[PDB]
Amino acid sequence: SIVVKNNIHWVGQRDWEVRDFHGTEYKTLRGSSYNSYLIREEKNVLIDTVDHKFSREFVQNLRNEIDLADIDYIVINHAEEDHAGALTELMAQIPDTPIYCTANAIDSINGHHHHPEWNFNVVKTGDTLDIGNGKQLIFVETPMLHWPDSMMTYLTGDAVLFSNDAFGQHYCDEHLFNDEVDQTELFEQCQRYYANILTPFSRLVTPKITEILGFNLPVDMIATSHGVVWRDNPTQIVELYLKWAADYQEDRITIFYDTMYNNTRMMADAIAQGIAETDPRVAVKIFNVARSDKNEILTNVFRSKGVLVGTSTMNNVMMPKIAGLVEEMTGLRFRNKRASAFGSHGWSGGAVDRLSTRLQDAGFEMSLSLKAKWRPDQDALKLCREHGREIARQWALAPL
Amino acid sequence: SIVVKNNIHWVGQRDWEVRDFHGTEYKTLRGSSYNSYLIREEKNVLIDTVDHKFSREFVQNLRNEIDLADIDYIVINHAEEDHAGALTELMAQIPDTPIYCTANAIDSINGHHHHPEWNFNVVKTGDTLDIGNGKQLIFVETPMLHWPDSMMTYLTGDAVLFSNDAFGQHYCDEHLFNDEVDQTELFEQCQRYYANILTPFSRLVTPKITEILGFNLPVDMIATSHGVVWRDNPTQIVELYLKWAADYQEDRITIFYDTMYNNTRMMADAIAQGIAETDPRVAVKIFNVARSDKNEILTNVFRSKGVLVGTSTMNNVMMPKIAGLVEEMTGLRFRNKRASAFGSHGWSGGAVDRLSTRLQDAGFEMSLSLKAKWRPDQDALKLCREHGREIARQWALAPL
Amino acid sequence: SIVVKNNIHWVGQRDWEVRDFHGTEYKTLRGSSYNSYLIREEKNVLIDTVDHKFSREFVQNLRNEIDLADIDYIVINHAEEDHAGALTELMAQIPDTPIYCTANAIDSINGHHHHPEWNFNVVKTGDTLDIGNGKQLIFVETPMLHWPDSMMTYLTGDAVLFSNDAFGQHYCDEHLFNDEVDQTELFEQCQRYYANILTPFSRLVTPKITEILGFNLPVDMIATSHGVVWRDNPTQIVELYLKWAADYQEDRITIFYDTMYNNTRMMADAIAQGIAETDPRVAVKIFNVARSDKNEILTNVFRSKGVLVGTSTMNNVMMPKIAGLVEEMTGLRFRNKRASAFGSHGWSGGAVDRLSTRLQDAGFEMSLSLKAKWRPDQDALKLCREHGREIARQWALAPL
Amino acid sequence: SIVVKNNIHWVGQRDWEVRDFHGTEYKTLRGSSYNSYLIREEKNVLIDTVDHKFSREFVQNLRNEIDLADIDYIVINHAEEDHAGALTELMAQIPDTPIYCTANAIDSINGHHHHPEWNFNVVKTGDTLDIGNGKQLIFVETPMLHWPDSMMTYLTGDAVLFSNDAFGQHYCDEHLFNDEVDQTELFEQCQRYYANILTPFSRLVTPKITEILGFNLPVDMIATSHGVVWRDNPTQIVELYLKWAADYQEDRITIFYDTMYNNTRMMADAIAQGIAETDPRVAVKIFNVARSDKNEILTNVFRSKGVLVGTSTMNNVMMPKIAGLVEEMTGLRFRNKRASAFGSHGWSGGAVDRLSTRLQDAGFEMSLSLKAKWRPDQDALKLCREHGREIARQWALAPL
Ligand SMILES: Cc1cc2nc3c(=O)[nH]c(=O)nc-3n(C[C@H](O)[C@H](O)[C@H](O)COP(=O)(O)O)c2cc1C
Ligand SMILES: Cc1cc2nc3c(=O)[nH]c(=O)nc-3n(C[C@H](O)[C@H](O)[C@H](O)COP(=O)(O)O)c2cc1C
Ligand SMILES: Cc1cc2nc3c(=O)[nH]c(=O)nc-3n(C[C@H](O)[C@H](O)[C@H](O)COP(=O)(O)O)c2cc1C
Ligand SMILES: Cc1cc2nc3c(=O)[nH]c(=O)nc-3n(C[C@H](O)[C@H](O)[C@H](O)COP(=O)(O)O)c2cc1C
Ligand SMILES: [Fe+3]
Ligand SMILES: [Fe+3]
Ligand SMILES: [Fe+3]
Ligand SMILES: [Fe+3]
Ligand SMILES: [Fe+3]
Ligand SMILES: [Fe+3]
Ligand SMILES: [Fe+3]
Ligand SMILES: [Fe+3]
Repeated sequence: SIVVKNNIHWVGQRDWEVRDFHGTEYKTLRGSSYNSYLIREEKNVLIDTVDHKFSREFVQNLRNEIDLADIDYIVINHAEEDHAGALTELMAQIPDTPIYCTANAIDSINGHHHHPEWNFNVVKTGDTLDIGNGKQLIFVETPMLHWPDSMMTYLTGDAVLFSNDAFGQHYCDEHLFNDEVDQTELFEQCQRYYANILTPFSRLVTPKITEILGFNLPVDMIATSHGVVWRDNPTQIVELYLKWAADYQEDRITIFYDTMYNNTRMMADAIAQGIAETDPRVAVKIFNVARSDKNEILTNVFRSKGVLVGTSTMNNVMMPKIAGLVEEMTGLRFRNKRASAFGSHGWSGGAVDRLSTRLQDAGFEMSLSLKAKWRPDQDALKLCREHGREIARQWALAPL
Repeated sequence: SIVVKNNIHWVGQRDWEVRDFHGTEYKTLRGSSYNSYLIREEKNVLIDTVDHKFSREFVQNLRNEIDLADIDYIVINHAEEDHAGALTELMAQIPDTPIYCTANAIDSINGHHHHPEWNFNVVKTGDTLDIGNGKQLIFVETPMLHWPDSMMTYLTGDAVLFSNDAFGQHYCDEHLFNDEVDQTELFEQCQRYYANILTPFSRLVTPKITEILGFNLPVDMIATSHGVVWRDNPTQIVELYLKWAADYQEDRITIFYDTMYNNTRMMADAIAQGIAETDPRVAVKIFNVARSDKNEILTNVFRSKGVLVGTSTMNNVMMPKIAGLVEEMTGLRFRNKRASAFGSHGWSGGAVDRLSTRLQDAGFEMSLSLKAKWRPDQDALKLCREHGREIARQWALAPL
Repeated sequence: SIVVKNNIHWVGQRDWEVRDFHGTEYKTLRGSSYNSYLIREEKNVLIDTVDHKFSREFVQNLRNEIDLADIDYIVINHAEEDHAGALTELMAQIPDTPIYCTANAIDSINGHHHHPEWNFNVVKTGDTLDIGNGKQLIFVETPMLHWPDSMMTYLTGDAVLFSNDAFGQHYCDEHLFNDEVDQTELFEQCQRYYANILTPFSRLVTPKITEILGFNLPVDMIATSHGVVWRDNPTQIVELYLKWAADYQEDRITIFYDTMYNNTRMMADAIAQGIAETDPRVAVKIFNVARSDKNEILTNVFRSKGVLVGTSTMNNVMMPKIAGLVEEMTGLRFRNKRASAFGSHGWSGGAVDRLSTRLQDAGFEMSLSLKAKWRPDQDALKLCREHGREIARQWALAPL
Repeated sequence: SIVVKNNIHWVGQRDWEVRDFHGTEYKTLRGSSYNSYLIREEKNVLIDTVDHKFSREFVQNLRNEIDLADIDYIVINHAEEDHAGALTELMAQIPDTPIYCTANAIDSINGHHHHPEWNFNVVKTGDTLDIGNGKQLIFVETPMLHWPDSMMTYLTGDAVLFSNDAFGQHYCDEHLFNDEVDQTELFEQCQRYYANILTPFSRLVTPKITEILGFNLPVDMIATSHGVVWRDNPTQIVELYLKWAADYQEDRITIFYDTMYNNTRMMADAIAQGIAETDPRVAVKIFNVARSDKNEILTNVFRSKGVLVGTSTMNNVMMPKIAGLVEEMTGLRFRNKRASAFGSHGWSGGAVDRLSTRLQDAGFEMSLSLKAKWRPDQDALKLCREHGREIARQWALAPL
């Protein structure tokens, strides 16, 4: 275990190997960690657990730290499998140990473990749990951030906010604190996490943070459920979350597509050229969805003021990877972004119009589409390049 | 080169390595071949070329077989990149050599090569091209089988049908003829090809074959553009195409899904059990679309009387791989098949209803959906197992 | 659960999703199953368990079949994680239940579970365990087939041989018996399993089967730990094991390589041509190790009389995937096979000689190597094709 | 095209999609570019070409910039396929155009293209080529940096060094110059390139740079063949090459392994713990070679003072991915690094000793190995953790 602060002990688990989260929809290229915390005052409190894969390691490591019978309270901020996966194994040893959680957590815990006989304690915002030595736990409900059962736990005196998933990131390192790791890699994992997971709940982020700030609770450290502990200027991640929640966008355009004979690819490259020579302010990224990291594409979409999506017509519909990606974007609900569909066709086409409509369904403000037949020649590439010019002028943040 | 029959020489190319066709939407697990043919009578005729990757090998191998200036006619049955990719390199050496093709082929050839100065000869069904020694080529238009430019070329006397893509398969072998290869692997590649490529054009297959049969043309061999040459009972593949085109289905049910915590997986397995114990006649296959070969899933769908598709609710929509697969099935237009959507959810759900509707859009006759919350317990698995029973009884080909 | 025969119940688990075994060194393209059996006579005996992934399901399904306290004996034929993974979870409920296994199994069970306080019973070949109703279990030691702890359990009366890994295969199907599944797929998975796993233990196969046959024990069914139960002509898989163990080879040559600019690939294709035109009897397979299924290559190697391995020179050594594959072949110990190293180089080369030596280390009888500089021209390809001729004539099983 | 400086025009090609170089041994996660340059003074000089994939685009784009007959000289700094792939297509239009290159380049050009009838001009260090307007090209031989044919071309007046592969990186961006792109991403791609490609030629780097500096030639820009053009403080990449060539290492330890039951993984994690609590200065990275990016592991190895490699015993040999990686490291020739082999075994083992020996063959100074049986218990993990302590104390750059 690792000492977080005073009697707060990190009893979590590092995961150097993990590459797949949420099925295969989240790629953790830099591993992850599952942070659990054991507070040892007059009362002994365990906060969250770890992933199911390390259930047996978690209990044994917990035994080495403390006798399991001496654990007074268990706090579950969130009942996902990567935080409550090792709960059943633990409760098999100490079944009478009370669990403090939200009302919705009772539904989610019993939903997976099927053990309603456990001693649950419903907590709501403002409720306190005394642990002795002048210290107490304060619970703060955060529904749909990013689950209905989600909440945070604050420890007075030590001024530590156990925020669970919030302000966390999938980043595995031997060092525990934020000032001990690579800042660039840390920022990348943080933004990647928010973009792919927390984007559709952005409307709830700012009012919830504003509510918490009103409590006037001092914050020395922010101990999340994933990655580093924020101890050096810990509110820096809170400020990033405030920026990212306000329909975040940079002067940036992301282009992604799928192609069978690179005809649409040629269109994509030509569009990008037109943009660059019209608006030097705009940063442009190009991706082949069949050949690229999906989460990286989505992170760029999150950072972009607008996107262009390319697809060829395949059996009168669009290419499935493009279709799948558009479906996911519809769930993420990007805001204040604009889009334009493009692609090549053989005869009757139809996929480009089909794509433009589904992009509109995803919440994008649509501009005119760009269509081309077979392989674009020199004249056709001019029209594609011209299309990029028109997009740049329309989506300009400022004149010229 | 290899002797097909008499003065017919296979001057094509084997591809032991190829794994990706049509971007990444067709997996060739057993490689492929690109069959080109050189007929040497009084006239010298080249029929089709090969993939663009082997353009330089093709011309050189062609030089070793014959002086390029001695090539009298070039026949293009189909102007795709895996058949007309090496055309530009070839025509760069013999630009005055006439090209015989369909009217639509002029649009597709010029669409990729951008060389309209070539000497094109529009051919239609019934047209002949004499090559001497009492032999002639007969052209047969086959629009939308599977491209608008598609046609077949028949050689009299030798009774050889150059069918291009039709009756072909992606199967690489040192032996050229069908009776020289593994029959099981051959059948698998044939059915895989039809299911993933030719399914939406099934309505055009039977009338076109019936039209060709009316010509009363003897068939000794069928020389396709991919895989083996059919010489031993060559009409066996024609009969398979007739069977596969008639909205083909077996007493079979395919179940596929994507899952994040295996909750939907548990539902899938429970459904399958209910089916097996209700209708022993039904063959059941189960796939995880994130962990399986996509084309294999589609081949099973093609063979199935009905399917069940599973997805969890992710950001109020369905999982993208399921969405992508449903989009592709909408293009393939499966017929006389039935479907049922299922999956697990956390709170409000909605993905299952969303999936059922899109399956209906794909042409499936929909049965009732199956929904479950979180991880299915013993009682919940009973309902899933019961759902499989109801599906089996409804989709029964015969009573009991 | 499923009735195997009389009071024998299959209480195992199907795995439709599994694709990776032994890390990533075995690909199960058709899933797998983990077969556990519950015999209910006067005594109740459980034979083996399942993979750790389905541990909670295994125990729960076992409860639905019988009260856990009514389980009299537990038989562990083999203590691997895919057979003894759910042991700890089970023994946590019934710790006093005796375990019957080999002496080496005590080391392997305690090696993973760390529960030496369990009540182990060492069994040896010929030892019996009465279960009532005139029936008894007979244990047969099979060390290094394929583990030191490996054994088989025979049930008298019902004449059922519980062979564990032996005669098994990774094949998932809703039907349990061999006469109920696809015979071609069954054969493929059986041979694939033997080639990649049981090849180095081939010398031990024949004497052990001969020893078992000497017991004159009637065999009605063979219940393995993976895949189908052999009930219809169960000795068919025994004869296959006898054939495969005798340094199995067909008139077949497998060629595999890795390449950076397809120079070595061009050599590979030319070699294959030389073989085919010299010995038409020989079947030839070509693989790119970077683009193919590794286990399929090894299955072909197992079936081949000889192989040719290709590599280019990379930093004065060979390409890593070739190095890795040769290392694995060194462990598999193929017998009575011949080999030839080939490949392209830029200047000083050396990788081909390095490869030839390591192939000799793997047990292959080496023929002359083939070297070429850069991209092989027409003259160079003649030498490559000529090399295939020389190899074909040398490795001929019969003249011409 | 893009203006580099004055009459120097970038006529290269961006590659947003490329992910595989040298077969599959180099992963370009951020794409790449192929830089070609057209100098238009009194004479017109083309410097290098692009990859074969963009050959038709290269020639066409070149036509749009200038009439091909007006091209006076062609300079080939390096005849690899990603620099000379489009040479044949170009020379097919202007065969009489002279080619300036090293003596070894004649062998490498003719080795691939097979056109020795081309007009080659052998150049050596110090040789000049006048292009008018007071400007001239100066050639500098750089054999085995990183090919025998490799050289650089310097343009007087404009003070531009065409370094080809040297100082380049695989990084695709719409902006051409180094001060216009993300500095962190640029540094990562630069170091990644050197570590995986230029490491074994490090002994040649420093003397060659020293030789060039002796020429006292002003360097305003460095135009490479891959990635950005260095115009803003161009000597920053030169200093990095000087640092990286001097047997570069940081206070860092990289641990990588392959595992079948995570037994070796448990050992790896325990070792890392022992190191971290013994020497807090040391940075530790852990990788599973079957689940990680191979090039990233090698970049970490390059940056590390020492490594620990893990493998289990599989058929009396080591796991193939470990074998393959060690083979590649043997070619890369890392210097002044130390190593320790570890891993789990079932009975007789042997793979750990086998690995330790091959690590010694790769040039690592070996410390004692670490062996464990089956799954490491609490006592075994103590020894593993203790091993990390012993390694940390031994490999310390400074006391404590
Ligand atoms: C499998 C397949 C299906 C196709 N279906 C259609 C279609 O339904 N309508 C159409 O106009 N073109 C169709 N085409 C032609 C392509 O749209 C055309 O080749 C396009 O220009 C190539 O796009 P890409 O290279 O950018 O992927 C199809 C092509 C293929 C290979
Ligand atoms: C990223 C993510 C998004 C989710 N979105 C929703 C949602 O929008 N509505 C809902 O009811 N449940 C949602 N859930 C909960 C899952 O649907 C629930 O855990 C389900 O039972 C698990 O399905 P599976 O394990 O079969 O994939 C979400 C879960 C995750 C991980
Ligand atoms: C990264 C790299 C390293 C190389 N190292 C060597 C070498 O050490 N010795 C040599 O003779 N050639 C070397 N070469 C040249 C190749 O061996 C040569 O290009 C070969 O003909 C190509 O083989 P392939 O296309 O079959 O992969 C190297 C090439 C590359 C790209
Ligand atoms: C396919 C296979 C082959 C094995 N071969 C050997 C062997 O030759 N010698 C040995 O001592 N153990 C052998 N073992 C046992 C492993 O070394 C043992 O399970 C080890 O502790 C697991 O290592 P890992 O989980 O780190 O991969 C083998 C295991 C498997 C699955
Ligand atoms: Fe979560
Ligand atoms: Fe989480
Ligand atoms: Fe086609
Ligand atoms: Fe085709
Ligand atoms: Fe086993
Ligand atoms: Fe097994
Ligand atoms: Fe190079
Ligand atoms: Fe290069």
